[PDB]
Amino acid sequence: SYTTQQIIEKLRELKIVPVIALDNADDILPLADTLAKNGLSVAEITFRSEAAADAIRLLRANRPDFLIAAGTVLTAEQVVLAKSSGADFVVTPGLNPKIVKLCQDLNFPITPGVNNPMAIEIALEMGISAVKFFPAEASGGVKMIKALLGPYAQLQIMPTGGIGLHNIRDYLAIPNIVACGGSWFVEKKLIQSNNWDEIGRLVREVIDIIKE
Amino acid sequence: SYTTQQIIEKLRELKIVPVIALDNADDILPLADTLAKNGLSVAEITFRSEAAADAIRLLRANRPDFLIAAGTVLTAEQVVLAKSSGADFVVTPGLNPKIVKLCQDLNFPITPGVNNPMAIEIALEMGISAVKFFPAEASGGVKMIKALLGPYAQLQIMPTGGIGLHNIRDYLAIPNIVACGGSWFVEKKLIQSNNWDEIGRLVREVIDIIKE
Amino acid sequence: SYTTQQIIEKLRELKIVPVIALDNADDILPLADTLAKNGLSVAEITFRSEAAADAIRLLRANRPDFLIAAGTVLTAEQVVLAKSSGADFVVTPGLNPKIVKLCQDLNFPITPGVNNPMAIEIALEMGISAVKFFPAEASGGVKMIKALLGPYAQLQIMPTGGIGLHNIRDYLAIPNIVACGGSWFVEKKLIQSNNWDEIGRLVREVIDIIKE
Repeated sequence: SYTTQQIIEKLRELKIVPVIALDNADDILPLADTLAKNGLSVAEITFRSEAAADAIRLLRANRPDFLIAAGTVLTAEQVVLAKSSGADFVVTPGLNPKIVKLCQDLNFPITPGVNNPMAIEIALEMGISAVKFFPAEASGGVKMIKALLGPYAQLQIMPTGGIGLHNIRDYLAIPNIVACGGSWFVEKKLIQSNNWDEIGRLVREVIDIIKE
Repeated sequence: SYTTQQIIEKLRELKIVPVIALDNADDILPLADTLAKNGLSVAEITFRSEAAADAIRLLRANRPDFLIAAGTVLTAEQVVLAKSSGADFVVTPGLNPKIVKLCQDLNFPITPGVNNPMAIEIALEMGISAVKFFPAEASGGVKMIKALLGPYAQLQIMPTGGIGLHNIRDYLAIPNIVACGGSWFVEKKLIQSNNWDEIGRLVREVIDIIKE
Repeated sequence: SYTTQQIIEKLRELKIVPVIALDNADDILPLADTLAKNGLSVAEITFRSEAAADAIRLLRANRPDFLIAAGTVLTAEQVVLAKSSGADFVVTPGLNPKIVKLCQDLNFPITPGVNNPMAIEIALEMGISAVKFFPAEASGGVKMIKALLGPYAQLQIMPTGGIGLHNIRDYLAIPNIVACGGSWFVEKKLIQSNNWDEIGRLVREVIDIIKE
């Protein structure tokens, strides 16, 4: 049971987080074996798919050490089920204060999404310094981030949205940016076709470009 | 009186809503005749004009089945006056929780405006799933809307701001987009000169473009 | 002591506000000197720098008629210290309702930052009509401002963020724009190397481009 800051530091070593949507929860086992084999033992499983909770539970049992996030959490029921399924922390696209307060009252780490100054100031008012920046590219990309970093100099940021091979290095060049999220290397059609080699290829490719 | 969901379904058949600002309230009659004749029996009368409430009243008396929205509603006094004037629903540029609650406590349909994830979360927390997206082009346009529809896949959106003949079809191609608001076919200068023929043509032009 | 409205009219005459980040408090005297000789008796001292309070106090004593703003104020302690040090008003990058209400409760003028309709409507609900627009360029610049001035036509705006010589005239051509904030003419390097002449040249350069 990692604290929020230990999770943040573990993400800082990883730098890229796969955002996984599944139609079939059993696909999480060969998928996670492929991610771990290629050096990424972390996954944000989206509640946009109904199979999310069962996948978190199966993965926790098979790989007790895997870093697991429940993503796109919008309701109190999802928080509760994310915690009992075994997730390590929660990720949300926006900041709904009842949802943030609930994770805090359950000692359940949460990285909420912000994209402007009002949202950042609500987060800082609730004791939160590590946030998701979403949607990254449509909200102004690297230019908006650098601008928000003038007055909010100690924010720890985790961007998601419109991030690919062509711009991941631009985001990772910024010291306050902890890690980026994306799904091009774990695309839904590749998971559905069980093409584990293509997935492992794309994983190695993003890992290489980052360490360039 | 129509419920909120019935109004959303009517707007979905119309697809384009005229946003009207006028100096002389009496012009709403020839203007609505011109809209009705050419296939568009709907109007959003903005409270940016002082002639707004008299125009809504006059129109409700002359054409009892016309769909009428009161736009730019920022105060409780305007909410109350829009209701007694006879408007079917309220439209707002942003989301003030006190104005939304009053409309819901008065059984008066309201489509408030948002442009980022924080504002969408508050709308969903207050039981609202049909929102105005404003200002649409300056907030990032179609690309910002598609990015928002990843996590909030059930929102029903009505874009306003920067919409014209050249981009109305790019917005209407997205399924969750109900209808768009626009003022170029009801330009103030044409209303000031009572140029009802040019208004009729512009309305027919957008209607045909959309059907294409 | 000036009221909030009196400060706004005072900024409407200056048109440009130096945003200063000092490492050494004593540098404020030679800086205030250069600025005051070249036509701008006004500064926004950031609490981003540890010696901000001493700088304001020193500057107030030496030139009691200078217009001083405490900027980047995020906590109640900062509000209380900015007032006892002698600042005329507070500038914030976003809008934290607890901070604004405390300034109003101490009769201390504040211009809070906004960049989207929801933040504007919270301001208006709090009786505020003069706001900082930040970060200006990254939020859509001149195009965002003009789209927001449609429904919020009485707003009084002060943009900051990406404002340079190449675009200050585009913002000042909008009547609701009171004055812009910038730091290129009082840049870090120039202060530390005590380049009072290079700074004085840039101040005249921007005042001239504005009045052209």
